[PDB]
This record gives sequence, structure tokens and C-alpha cells, in this order.
Amino acid sequence: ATVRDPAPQFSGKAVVDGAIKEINSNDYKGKYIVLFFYPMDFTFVCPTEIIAFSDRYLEFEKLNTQVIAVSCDSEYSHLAWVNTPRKKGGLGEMKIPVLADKSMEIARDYGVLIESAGIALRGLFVIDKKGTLRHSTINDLPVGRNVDEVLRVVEAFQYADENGDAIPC
Amino acid sequence: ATVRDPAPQFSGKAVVDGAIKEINSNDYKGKYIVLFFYPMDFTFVCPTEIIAFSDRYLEFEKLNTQVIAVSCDSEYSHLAWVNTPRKKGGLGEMKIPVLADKSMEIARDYGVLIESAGIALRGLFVIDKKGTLRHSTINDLPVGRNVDEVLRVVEAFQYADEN
Amino acid sequence: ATVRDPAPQFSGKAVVDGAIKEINSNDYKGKYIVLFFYPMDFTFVCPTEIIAFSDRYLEFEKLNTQVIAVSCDSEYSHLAWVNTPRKKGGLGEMKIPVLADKSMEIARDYGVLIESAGIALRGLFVIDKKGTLRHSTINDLPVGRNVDEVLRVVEAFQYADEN
Amino acid sequence: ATVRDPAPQFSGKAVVDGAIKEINSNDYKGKYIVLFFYPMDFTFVCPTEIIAFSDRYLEFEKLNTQVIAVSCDSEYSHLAWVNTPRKKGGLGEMKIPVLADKSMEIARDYGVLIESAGIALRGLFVIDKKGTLRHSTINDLPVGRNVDEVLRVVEAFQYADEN
Amino acid sequence: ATVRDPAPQFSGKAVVDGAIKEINSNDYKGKYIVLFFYPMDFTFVCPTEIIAFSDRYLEFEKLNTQVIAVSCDSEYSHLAWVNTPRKKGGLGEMKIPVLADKSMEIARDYGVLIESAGIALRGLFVIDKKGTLRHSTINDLPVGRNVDEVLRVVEAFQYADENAIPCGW
Amino acid sequence: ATVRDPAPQFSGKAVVDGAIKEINSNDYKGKYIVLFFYPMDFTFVCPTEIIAFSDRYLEFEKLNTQVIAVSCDSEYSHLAWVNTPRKKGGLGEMKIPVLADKSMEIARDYGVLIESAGIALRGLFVIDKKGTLRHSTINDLPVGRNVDEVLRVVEAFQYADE
Amino acid sequence: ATVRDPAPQFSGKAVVDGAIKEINSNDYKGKYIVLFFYPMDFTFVCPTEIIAFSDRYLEFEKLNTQVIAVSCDSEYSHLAWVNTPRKKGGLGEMKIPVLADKSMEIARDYGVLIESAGIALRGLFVIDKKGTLRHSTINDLPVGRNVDEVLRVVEAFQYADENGDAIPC
Amino acid sequence: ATVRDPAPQFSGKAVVDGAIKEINSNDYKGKYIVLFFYPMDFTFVCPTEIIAFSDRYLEFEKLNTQVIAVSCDSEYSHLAWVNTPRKKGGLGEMKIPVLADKSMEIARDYGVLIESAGIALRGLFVIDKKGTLRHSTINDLPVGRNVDEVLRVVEAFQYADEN
Amino acid sequence: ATVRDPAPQFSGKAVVDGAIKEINSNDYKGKYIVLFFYPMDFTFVCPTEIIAFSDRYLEFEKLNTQVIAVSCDSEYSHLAWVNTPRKKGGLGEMKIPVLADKSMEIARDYGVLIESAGIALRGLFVIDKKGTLRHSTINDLPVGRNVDEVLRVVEAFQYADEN
Amino acid sequence: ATVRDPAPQFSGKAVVDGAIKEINSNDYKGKYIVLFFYPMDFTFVCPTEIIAFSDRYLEFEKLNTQVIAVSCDSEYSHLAWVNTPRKKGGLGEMKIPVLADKSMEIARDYGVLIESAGIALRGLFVIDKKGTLRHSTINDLPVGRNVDEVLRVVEAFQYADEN
Repeated sequence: ATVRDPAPQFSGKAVVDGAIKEINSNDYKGKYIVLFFYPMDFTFVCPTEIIAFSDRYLEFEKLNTQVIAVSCDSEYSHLAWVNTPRKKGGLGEMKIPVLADKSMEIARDYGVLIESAGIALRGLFVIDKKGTLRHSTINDLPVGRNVDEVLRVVEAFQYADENGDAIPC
Repeated sequence: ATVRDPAPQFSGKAVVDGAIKEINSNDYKGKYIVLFFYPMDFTFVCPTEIIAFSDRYLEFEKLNTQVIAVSCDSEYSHLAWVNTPRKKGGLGEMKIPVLADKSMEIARDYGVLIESAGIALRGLFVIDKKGTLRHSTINDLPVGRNVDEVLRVVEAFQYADEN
Repeated sequence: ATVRDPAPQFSGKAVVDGAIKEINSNDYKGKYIVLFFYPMDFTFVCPTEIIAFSDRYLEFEKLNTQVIAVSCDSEYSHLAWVNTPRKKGGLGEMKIPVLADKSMEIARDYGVLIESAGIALRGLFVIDKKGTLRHSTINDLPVGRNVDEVLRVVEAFQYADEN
Repeated sequence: ATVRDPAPQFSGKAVVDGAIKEINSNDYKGKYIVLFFYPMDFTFVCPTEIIAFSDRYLEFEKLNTQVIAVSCDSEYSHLAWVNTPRKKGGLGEMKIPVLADKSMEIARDYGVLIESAGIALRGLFVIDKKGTLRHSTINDLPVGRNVDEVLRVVEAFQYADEN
Repeated sequence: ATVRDPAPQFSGKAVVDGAIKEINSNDYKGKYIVLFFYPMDFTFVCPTEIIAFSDRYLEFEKLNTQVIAVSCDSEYSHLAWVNTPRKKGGLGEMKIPVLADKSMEIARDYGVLIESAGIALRGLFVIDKKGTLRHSTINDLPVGRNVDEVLRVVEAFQYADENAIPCGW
Repeated sequence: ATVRDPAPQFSGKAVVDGAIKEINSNDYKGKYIVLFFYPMDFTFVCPTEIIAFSDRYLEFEKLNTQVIAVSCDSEYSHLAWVNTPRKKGGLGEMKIPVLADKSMEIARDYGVLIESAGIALRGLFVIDKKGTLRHSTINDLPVGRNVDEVLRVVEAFQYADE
Repeated sequence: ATVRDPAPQFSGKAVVDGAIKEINSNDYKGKYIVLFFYPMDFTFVCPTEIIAFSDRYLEFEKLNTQVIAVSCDSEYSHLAWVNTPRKKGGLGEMKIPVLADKSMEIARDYGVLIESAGIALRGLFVIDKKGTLRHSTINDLPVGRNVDEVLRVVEAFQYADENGDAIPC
Repeated sequence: ATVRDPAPQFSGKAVVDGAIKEINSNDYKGKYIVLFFYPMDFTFVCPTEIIAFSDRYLEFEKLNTQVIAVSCDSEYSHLAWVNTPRKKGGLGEMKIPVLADKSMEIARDYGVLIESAGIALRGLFVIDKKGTLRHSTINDLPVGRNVDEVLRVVEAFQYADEN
Repeated sequence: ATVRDPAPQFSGKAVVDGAIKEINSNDYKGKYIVLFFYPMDFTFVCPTEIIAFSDRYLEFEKLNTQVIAVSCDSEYSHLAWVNTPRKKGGLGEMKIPVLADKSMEIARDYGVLIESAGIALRGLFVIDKKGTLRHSTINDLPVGRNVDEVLRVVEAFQYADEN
Repeated sequence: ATVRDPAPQFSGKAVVDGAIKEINSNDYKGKYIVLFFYPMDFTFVCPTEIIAFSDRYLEFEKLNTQVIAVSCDSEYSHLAWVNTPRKKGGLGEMKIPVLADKSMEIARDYGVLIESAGIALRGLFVIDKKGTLRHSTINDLPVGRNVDEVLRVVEAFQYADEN
């Protein structure tokens, strides 16, 4: 699974609008998709990054992109975490879907799965409206991702796509 | 892994005194072990079964058996759940260890793993002090396990073993 | 052969109502089936278990489930054992069919066969009307099975099935 | 496994003095061995054949040969049949050992096993004091074996052995 | 190839009535067949066995069974042995066919062939009219086979086929 | 080739101080490495990205990290582009090494090679002093990489280590 | 892939008349083809051979042959080198096509690729109008190729084709 | 196995001077060997060729060559044929060894065996003192071999060998 | 393969009547074929053998048989040799065809090829009108072949064909 | 087997100074070697090319290179062609070695062998003192090679070697 190749389809139960709901990749066609991987729920570390994406979701919606958080934890554990306040280390309200990959099929398709640990690496993927992979970021567990950069990259791809790659020196 | 054959060793991070601690199967040698499998944490259903074993743990201690709950969930989710009050559907205090099988390796060794769903079936296993498997109960997801039966089988095996 | 997967079909000569008769698993579709495995006929141990099921067969019939005892012995030895009075250590009247698995094919399909000894483990299986496996119990040879438990699990599954 | 090759060793629990006892092929070295296979216990047919051998065992003893009956039934079924009087169709007292091959391994080694039915064909084997196979007769199920013939072949081979 | 399984077909040049002739197994489908194997022609040992069968062939004929002697020797060697007087150690007149299995194919099908020596063991086989194998006797080389027994077994099988008796009480 | 695994070693002739010199990954010990992949030399597009790294090279050096630009072009073509003025769309002076991967072995080891086109994707790799891979960014051809981000990530990993 | 076997087709972007253009082997049908392989662009060595071919291209044209230079460098680098004056060590104007084999597939098809170096040897191939390979020369890197010889060979093959066939002593 | 390659060793029981005796190829290592293959004993056809060889054996011995007849028949059948008078179609006295290859191993090694018929082709082989094969003639069954030619070939090879 | 099997077809350019011509085995149907192998051209040794065959070709024609000399040399080398007078070592006139097996495919099909030397052994083959191989003689390089024998063998086989 | 890779060694009987002599590649150390492959001997076409190399051999000796003509023909055919006057279409005297590759091993090592025809293509190879291949020319059969070009290439490489 590499850049310029059709991104692996994915589906499963995710927490949406405070309720567990089935989501599918084909539900979002004509829009960019950002697949966001994080290792595990209920970690002692404050989950500032994912919250950052959820809060700044409107910006993504405006860019016609769907952000989807995903982990190898059950959707029930996800929902529990959603109902846990942010002050307590919970997620609080999440304006983006949080998807369960208990099967671990997704993290393996996206090649971010640590078989040994049963957890996903800190990976991020950008998929155009055609469903092709345009970008991949993979961070080792200690390091999070900046939202501004992701937005920059998405805007960049949209611009290049509508304005075929120009500006010579 | 079948009955009369040595049960697969297992180890991992588990929640025990409301705190996470590494446990190993060999930590309980000279004692019977009851491996208790459940699908997932934070299910909407009240965890009456697992709670029942935890509450009636003393009967097991008297029978020189260690009961161990295990699932394919993170040890963190486990810890969260224990710290969740029983009124909200949590486990509250647990006098038995709750083991994390995030790798899903354990559920695979005991062949109770649903590969498609990434969760374990309701399987229960009894292992003697010699480490051999004497009993396996495997239930489909909707149906739970009775504590008294497990106690009867353990009591039974112990009696047969001495006589 | 695992839980949630369609249970293996089975057929063969069994002693039913005191006579040797060919029976097939598909004869009981639309009914739950409890497959009961025992090691050997004419064991010195009093066959209290199989008798218990036979006696309490009515309770199973009210629940529309068919219990079938099965072993790796010839149907003739079965018939002999049935025709042997209980005071002598026999089975006496059996209100459930006792099935011969001389081929050992069945015990192998249900994976309860001890290859070295040519005998079946004390295994028990629950099959829905669809023919899918909902429950498996496997005991090492010394320990028997409780009727009340089997009934509870059947009632439970039927309940899940109805709502 | 063919004639002129060392005959497969065999061992197992057999009914001998009206009691179950472990016997081994190597217990009988320096004596010829006649391995006698029969399909099943408790057949409706009168067991005239096995009885004939047991009764005329002394003639075999005079030739310093041990005759051993063997079947794929449990030693318990054997004991039951021995404890069944000849008038009712049982074996009554048997002056030859009746060996249990529940594993079916033995019948398989001598290639007399009907895998489909789990029963042995009517085979008979003659083994010298060195343990080599000198003769094999295999009859389909309906037809029995003559004692006088077996005695003739043994007398013949012993004669050949000395000259 | 075991008892209760259809016996392997066989054909070949055999000595019949003093002349070499092609015979085939299917010629006898209305009759039981007794296939008689012996190691070699012109052995120093008096061929008492084969002779016994040849002499008492009429008894087999009364039972509608065909006896056939067979060896791995050429039909010419067979014929030579037939033309050798019994007093000189020959077979003399033979009222049963003596079949050549020079290819050794037959002896191999009935699994009585000693590959190392190129000779057949003293094996005997009884085949019903269906062509199914009902009986096999295999003797090491020093010990011969009794005619009366073969007759007993054949009669027994025929009786059983058309016709047991429980002990009961 | 995955994150947390020792990153593949690499060597080859590169343009560094305006001259061709044999370079190796092991030459830079005690320092982080930023492996910068770009498709081709002499593209019509102004090489704003590579130049950006070259200009802000001091910032990487202060962090004891070595940035290395790499492509599947000959070291000679590299030298040519370097000697080509920025006004013409060239690179001018480059304060970082520019490595030739004509064999394309490097781009294959880092799994960024388009086998069909013979060019590397816009990939970037971060390697610690221990030589283990900590980060990979891979962009399709139209999109460039921001320096501040790379610096942020390096800062992050170095801090966690320390 | 050897002489007397149909020569491998090839296509790709090449610099023609100072501009990049996709060229294909089939564009020159009915004409002989001389495939000229050279290691790399921007070599310090004065490109005397390639210049020689480009200059004496008319001679090739009179013989109905198209000469094509090819290397494993990008078509952009090619265009760059072409725009560099010959006094500076560049190619300047090139009257023959210069083809880019960045994939290296072509150099691999003609077995002139140094896998280790990713460069082509100084190989040259002659292909008739039927598309079959009639001649191959392969030189190690230090030694260049002579034009007059190539011409002798093309004229020779054309002559043999037109003049059936030999001439006895 | 081809010409100029070491000829396959061979051994077995052969009738020599009218008696059966075990012979081996290595018994003749200082002399050339002519291996003579023939289809069958007791053919209606008069065995004139092989007899011719036996008679002119002295010429071969004079050339320090050993001629050996071989067939796929038993050594007993061979002996019978030797002891059968020539007038009646037998071989009578044979001054060369007649070797039995009942196993058919030899004819297969020399590649003259008709697997289908179990008989040898009319093949002839010349083997030097080094044991290497120098010549092979193979005739279809109807056509025999001339002694004089073989002799020519042997003289030729000895002559070639010294100069 | 060997004798009694259809002989391998063969073709190639050969020198006929002092001239080069493409020849095929199938050109000669209804007549026997003798394939004659010799190692190499222009040897210092006098080509007495091939000349002998060429001279007595009429005898073969009377038998309706075609003798064909063949080697692994070019047809040009052949033609050169033919045009070289026998004096000084050439072949002179050849009344039989001389076939080029430059490919060596033929010598390999008849299994007479020395792979190491790239030359054919002195092999000779007889093929009936039906195309089956009836005879093979193979001589090591030092020893030649006699014409009379070949004639005897052809006469024998033709005789057999008619009888 | 490619340029810049060590060239395959070769050896064999070649005609040297009008006589057959064994030659080897390693005999020429400290010298370049030009391996000249030509299809066949005794072609009707005037052998102008090979003659050209033989005549202009001195120029090669001045450059310290050994030119070796080679073909898939016997060294005997070679000797014949040498002994054939040039007026007759022969080579006459040859001041260069003519090597026999009857095995065709060499033409295969240099990959110039047409397997179907058994002849070599018009290939030419240049080998340095180090034994490495520096140049390969391969021409289809109709077209010859220019000597001057070969000289230019050798001169070029020696020059590159010294500077």
C-alpha cells in the first residue's frame, strides 16, 4: 500500500455524535479523507492532539475533508472515553468519528500495526476524492502531529489538482 | 491445545489491586488456575458473571485456585473499568486479576479468539498444579457461565487427584 | 470445529427404545441437540451421569431438545449394556438414544477423540435448530457433567434466540 | 507388513484369568504366537470359533505356542462378554487371552482393519519364536477359521525350522 | 489390494491341456476363482501341492470354481515342466491351468511378489463371482497349502452368500 | 522498512561543498539525519523546497542533525544543477550534501521509488543517533515539505530521548 | 535477447529540436535504426562521439537510418545539457534525438545496464526495417565509437538484403 | 549406461559345468567379458547361437575373454535346459556359464529389459579388463548373433588396446 | 528410447552424388534404412569403413535398403572431403548420402553423442520400412564395422518380415 | 558473461603454423586477446576477413595482442582448410591460430552460438591482460569485420590503461 495507489477501504463501528454508528469509506466520496491512527485509549498522557483535531474539525469540513480517528480498541471503550471529561483525561465531546479497529484489519492494511503490541503506530493518511493516497505521515509513539501542517498539505493537494502544477522560475 | 495436554503458558499486564502489575501463569504454581475469558470491556450489559466470580473469589481461594479474568482489551481500558463504579456498570473493586490480551495472542493459544471480530469467545479453562488442562467450557457470546459449576468441577478434580 | 460454526452432522446405529436402529442428525432439525460423549461401556464406575440424563429426559423434551449419548463402542456392546440391569452396573432402560461411533469418526469430527486410547473425552455439545454450535464442554475422564447446568445453558440460548 | 518380515510387536490390556491384565508380545519369546482377529463382541452369531480355539488351547500348548485373541473392543467389553455365559451367547471361561485393541493400531499394523467400519477382518497370523511372521490368513467377515489347519501350519513350520 | 475389495484382473499365456493358450480372468465370471501362487518351476522339491490341486480339480468343478496355478516363470518353462514325468520330479498331466507371470505384474498386484528374488510367495486367493476378494492365505516358502481347507472356505462363502444362526436364549 | 527499525544504511557520491565527494551514512555519528527525497533534477519548477533547507541549514546543524537531499540522478547532473544559477531555476550554492542514487537502491531501501518512472517520491526520513527510524513523511509529487515541521519533529524526538 | 532476434521496442520522452517530445520506435518504420547508448550526461569528458553522430546525421539519413542516442538520465537533464553550449562542454544543438531511459527498462532490455551503477555501457545496436537486430557493439566506458564503421555495417546489411546473396571463389 | 562408461557389475547363481554355483563379474577382472542376453529357455526354436558360443568357447578363452550367457529365467530352469538333450531341443553340455537374472535387475542395468514382457532383448556387451564398456549389440528377438563378428570385435579391441 | 520403438525421424543437408541436397528420413519409405555414424571428417586414418559401405551400396539397393553415413560436421566439410581424392585421405566418390548433423540433434536422439568431445560414437542403426528400430550396434571409436554383418542382419529381418 | 566482467577461459586444439597443437587462453598473459568467431569452414565465399587478420597480424603483435580465430569445426577440418590453397578457396598459410570448438562450449560461453544450427555468429571479443572483457562486437552472418576498427579499439583501451 503506497502513495499514488488506491487507499484501502475501511468500515466499522465508530462513535458519531455521542452514539455508536457504523461508518464506511464509500460514504465519503467527492471528499478528502484523513485517517488518523493513535495507539490506545485511557492512556495516562493527556490526549491533546486528537482533541485538537476534533475542535478544529470545522476547518476540515470547510475543505471538504472528513477526519476520522481510529484505534485498535473496541467502539465501546471509545464511547466510554467520549463520555469521560477531558479534565479527567477523557475526550469529552468529539466532533469527529472515533473508529474501532478491534479486528486490526485496518491498521495492517495501512501498515501501521505493531503485531507484537497489538497497537497501531501514530500514522496519518490523506486520501483524495478519487480514493487515492496522496500522503502518509508515520510517527513513533512519543511524537504527535500538528493540525496546521495537515491542513497545509490538504490545501496544497486541492490546489495542485484544480491548478495543474505550475510556476516556473 | 486440548484437554489432557499442558496448557499454554501466559503472561502480561493485568489490573490487580486497582493498580497495573505484570503477572505470569507460573506465579500461581501449586495452585489450580481458572482462566476466564470475556469478549470486551464497557459493554452495555451489566457484568454480573465476572463480578460473581470476583465476589465469590474466597470460595476459590479455599479450594486453592487462582481465578483470572482475561480479555483482548488494553490494560488501560481494564483499569478504567475497575475504577468505574458498579452502579454505572463498572467492575468496582476486583479481588481477582483482570488480564490484558491486546496482542490477542492468548485468546489465539486457547483457540477462543474470533479472528473476524478481534474478540474472545466465552471460554473457561481449568489447569491443575502440574500445568495440565483438565477442563474447557466454551460458550457462544449470549450465554454466561455459572460460578457453582466451576467450583464443582474444581472440587471434583481435586478429589479425583487425591483419590 | 469451533463455536458459532455449523456443528458436524452425525449418523450411525444407536440403541433406541431397546432396539438397534439407524439414526441421523438431520432427523432432528428444528430441535436443539445435546451431544453427550462418554469414554467406554462396562466401566466399573457406576454410570450415574448418563442415567441421570436418561431419567431427566422429559425436562429436555419439554424444551424440545434431543439428547444423544454417544461412544466409540459397537452398537452391540451398547445393546448389551442396555440389556444389563442397573444393579449389575448396566444402563437398564435408556430413554435417550445411545449411539455407536465404532469408526471413531464422530469423536474425531468433534475433536474429543484420544488417538492413543481410541476413546472419547467427556465432551458435551449444544446445537441450535440451524445446526450451529452454541456450546461445548470438555471434561477430562475423571469428572462428570451436571444435568441442571446443561438445561440452564439450553434455556439461556433459547431465550437469546427468542428475543 | 508382509510374510518373512519381523511381525509387528503388540501389547495391551487383555482378559486372561477372568481378570484384566496387561500383556505384551515380548512376554512370549521362545514360543510361537498365533494372533487371532475377530470383528466385534456381542454379535448375535454364536462365537463358535473363538470358543473352539480356547477349548482346544491344550493342543497349542503342546506345540509351545501361545494363541491370542484380539479385537477392537475395550477390555471392559471383553470382560463383560467373558462374564456372559455361553448359553446366552457369551464366551464364558476363556483359556486364551482376549486382547483389546481400542486404538485400532494393532489391526492397522496387521492391515486387517476396515477403517470405514472400525472393525477388524477375520485375520490370523503365525509368528515364530524369533518373532518373524510365517503365515497370514485373511478371511472376509462371514467365514471362520479351522483350528486343525492352524495346528497343521504350526507343526509344519516348526518341522521346517528344525530341518 | 485387500479382502473385500475387487481382486485385480489377470490374463496371460498359460499351459492348458498340454498347449500354450491365452487365458483371461473375465472368462470365469460365473465361477469362483482360486489363484494359486508358487515360487518356481524345476525346484528340487517334489511339487506335491500343485499336483494335489490338479488331481482334486473335479471337486472344485463340482463347486463351480476355477483353480489356476500361477508362477513368474515363462509358459515355455511351464510346458517343459508339464512334459516332465512326475516320477522324474515333473508335473506330468495338469488338469488345471498353469499361468505364466513373466512380467511379474500379477504377483505384484496380489502383493505376493518378492522383488529382490523375482519370485512369488506361496499365496492363495479366493475370488467370488462378483470378482471380489474373499480370502487370502500367504505361506512362507517351506510350508504348503491344504486342498481340503480351500474347499471348505469356498463352500463356506458360497453358503454364506446364498444364506447366520444366533446362539441366543 | 518500518518505523522503530534501524534505518537502511546508504552511501554514494554526492555534491557537498560544491565538489563531488564520496559520502556515507556512518560519517555522521552523534547526529540525527534528515533524508530528503525529491524526484528529479532540472525540473522547471523553482526548487524552493531544497533551497529552503539549504538556507535554513544552520537551524538543523544547531540541533546536531544532518540534512541530506537525495535523488536518482547522477552526481554529475547534481553538480550541473548546483552550478546553475537560481535565476535560471538552478540551485546555486548548496550547504547540504546532495546525493546521487543512480542505482535507485537507496530509494528502494526507503521504499519511495516509483519503479515505473525511475524517480523517488517526496519522502522524508528522520534517523536518530542510534540509527533507528523515527518518522517518515511521504508526499505525492505536487506537494512539498515544510521546514518548521521537520524541525518541530526533530525537536520532539530529541527532547523525548533527553 | 540476441542478434537475429527481433529487437525490443522502446519508447519514451526524448529531446527533439530543443524540445521534449514523446518518441516511439514504431515512428521510424521502413527505416534502419541505430540505437546509441551512452552512460551519463554532464560528464567532464568532451562528448566528441555523440557530437560526431549528431553532425554526420545527414549521412545516416541518406542511407535511410535513424540514429537515436539514449541514456538513463531524465529528459530534463537531457534538455539542460542540450541547452549548454559545446564550448562549455555541453551538447549544444543536437540534430539527432536524445532519449531518456530513467526507468532503465530499455538499457535492461538491451542488456547494457550496469545494475550496480544504474548506468548503460557504451552500447550500439543496428536494427533493420523488419525490426530484427543485425549487429551489436558494446564497449566498456573508457572507449568511444566510430561513425564510419557503423556506416560500413549498415550499408553492408542493406547491400546483402538487396543483393541475394553470396559469390563463390 | 553408455559406451566408454564403466559397465555395471553383475552377479548371481549360474549353472556351471552342469551344477549351480554363485558367480560374480569381478571374478573375471583380468579378462574381457562378453555378456550374452537371451529372451527365454525352452523356446520351440533350436538354440543354435548360444550353443555355437559354448562350442567355440575355446577361441574366446584363447583371447582371454569370458563369455557369459544370461536370461531372466530361474537358475533351476536353466539347469533343466542344460540337462535336457539337444536332440529334444535342450542345450546339453554348456562350456560357458548360464546366469539367472530372475530379479530382472541385470537386464534393466544393461537396458535390454522389456518391462512389459519380462524378457531380455538379444543384447550383447563387450567389457574390457578395466571394466569399461567397449561395445554393445542389440538385436530384436527374431535375429541372432554371429560368433565370428564378436571375435573380430574382441581381437580388434585387444589390438587397439596395445598400440 | 530403444529397439522395438519407432526410430527417431531425422533430417538435414547431406552430400548426394557429389552435390549438397536437403534430405529427410521420410523420403525413404517402403525401404529399410541404415543409419551409419562416424566420429569426424579429415582424420589422418584411412576412411576404409565408409568407403567400404559406399562401394557395396548396390548390394543394399538389392535389399531395398538405404545406407546413410552421418556425422556432426558441416555439409561443407563433407563436400570438401568428398571432393578430396582418396589418395591423401579423402572420400572420393560416395555412392551413399553423407549427412551433416551440425546441430548434433541427431547424434543425441540416437544417443551416440559424446557431449564432451562434440563427436558421435561409431554407432549403427537398422530401421524397418515401418520405421521401428530393429538393431543397434555401437562401437567405441577405435573399432570399425563390418559390412557383411549389416547385410546378414538386414536379410534376417526382411526374411522375418516375410515370414 | 558480459562486458566489464572477467572473460571466460577457453582452450582446445587449434591449427598453429600448419600443424595441430593444443592452445590455451592463459598461454597469453601480458597480452590482449582478440577472439574471432566465424560460422563455418569451406564456405563458397572467399574468406577475405580471416585472411585479412592473418595477413595484418604484425600490427597486432606490435600492439601486444594475440588474435585467435575460432569455429565450431574440428581441428582436422581446420587443418584441411589451411592445407587448401587460397586460389582454390582455402586459407592457405595462416599466421594466426585457428581454434576448434567442436564441443561448442566456447561459442556458448561467449553466447554467440546458434543452438539450432550449431554454428557461431560473427562475434568478436577483446580481452585485456587482466583477462577482463573490454569489448564485444556481434555481427549477423552476412557481414564481416574491419581490422582497422579492431586495432583502433585495442589502441584506445591500452591508451586508457596507461593514462
